[PDB]
Amino acid sequence: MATGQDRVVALVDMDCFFVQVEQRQNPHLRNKPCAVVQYKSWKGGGIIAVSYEARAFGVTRSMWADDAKKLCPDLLLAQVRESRGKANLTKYREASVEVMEIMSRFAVIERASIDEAYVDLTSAVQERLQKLQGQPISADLLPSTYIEGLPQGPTVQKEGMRKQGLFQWLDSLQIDNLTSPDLQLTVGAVIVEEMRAAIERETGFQCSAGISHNKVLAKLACGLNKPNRQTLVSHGSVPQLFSQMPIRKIRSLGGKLGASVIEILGIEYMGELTQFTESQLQSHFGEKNGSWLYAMCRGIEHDPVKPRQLPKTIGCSKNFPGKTALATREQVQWWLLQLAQELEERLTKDRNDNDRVATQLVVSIRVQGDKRLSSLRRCCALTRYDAHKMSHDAFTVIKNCNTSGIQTEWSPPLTMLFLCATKFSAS
DNA sequence: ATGGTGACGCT
DNA sequence: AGCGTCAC
Ligand SMILES: Nc1ccn([C@H]2C[C@H](O)[C@@H](COP(=O)(O)NP(=O)(O)OP(=O)(O)O)O2)c(=O)n1
Ligand SMILES: [Mg+2]
Ligand SMILES: [Mg+2]
Repeated sequence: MATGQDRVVALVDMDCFFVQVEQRQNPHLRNKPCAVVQYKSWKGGGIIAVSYEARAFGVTRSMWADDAKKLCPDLLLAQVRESRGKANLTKYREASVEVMEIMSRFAVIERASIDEAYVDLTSAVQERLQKLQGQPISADLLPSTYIEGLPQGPTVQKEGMRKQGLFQWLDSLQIDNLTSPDLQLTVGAVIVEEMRAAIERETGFQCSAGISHNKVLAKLACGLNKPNRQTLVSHGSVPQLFSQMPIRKIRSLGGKLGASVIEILGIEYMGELTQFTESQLQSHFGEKNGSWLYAMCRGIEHDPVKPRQLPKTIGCSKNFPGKTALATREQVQWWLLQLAQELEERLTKDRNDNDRVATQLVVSIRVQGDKRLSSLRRCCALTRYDAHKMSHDAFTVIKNCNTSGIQTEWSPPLTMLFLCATKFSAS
């Protein structure tokens, strides 16, 4: 029976990423409790990234900076750039490109977010194992690697524990067998050490990584020993790891589906799923989800690392909460123009860098009283990278929504505007 | 009043 | 197409 051990997959995730971008730029922020904040005026601004020094004080994301300062009076802050009246993330996108380009030298990557990429190292491992004629794997090749589940069986400090586990792992390895999945993961980890060394050397940024046989285990592994460490999760480690792993920790189960798995089956931990037949899981959660859960709780997943380094959409949005909701046509048109101007600049850059053009413009709004992320979503043709045309067109496709008799007024007021370019073609 | 991103499934 | 879920 298939054991889901055919691939070597890593997930690299940058440590407190936006903070590291700002600390590289401003040495005064290095090795300090510090956070990145967006929009100073309302409660000191919203925190969106937090250094590990600040995390020790209890500072978190989705905290107002005024409140964070109560937990950490010496907290240092770096502000997100604002342009055309809104937060602008260009600096972090550019830093992301630095890291993605380095990772791409080692293998084809799947960009999973601004600061994460999956890597399929199956081929690189095969070639490295051949150049490694015999040759045991030294612990010195794995200086920041944790082996999840080890040490076990018959030191009081972290690094001591890490080494004992690594020693047990390496001592047990079957280096004479090049088809051994554990051996393949170990070689994968050596390559990821090299990848992470290159990222830090060439950018100054530290990161963590997971190495396993699929994306979900690699992602889970990555978080086990953050920051600045990497973790190998073998197929064998899965039963003990999952036996006390809350279901919500597994990627895609952190929301309503995960909550329904818990409620419907009356379980708490990922490993408890093994008790159910594939048909039983499909009966509760659908064919796709059921099959996925049945395999995943056994450490098996087939979701491929997709060869994609570039985002498939480029979007610009702004919210206008509470009393600031947009109530005039002048207002709506001004802000659509602001969004369209940012989008134009990003699109033009994208076309020069990446030899493609977007062909569809998606416009989304939220009206006051409405409670969803988006109220109304409409698309139209994107034929010209011109901000005035795009903003004019967006207005055209959303002017239907103005239920107001007076058309110089806007009702109900708008609490969100969103412009997104999609459907890219080669150019 | 976290805000501003982005991928992908469903019908 | 437009809506919803899930994630950083
Ligand atoms: N809700 C969120 C989550 C992340 N981000 C941004 C800021 C983060 O630095 C960056 C990466 O997100 P992240 O990986 O979830 N956390 P971060 O890299 O800051 O810390 P780690 O826990 O990964 O060390 O995306 C955001 O702007 N809004
Ligand atoms: Mg990160
Ligand atoms: Mg991340």
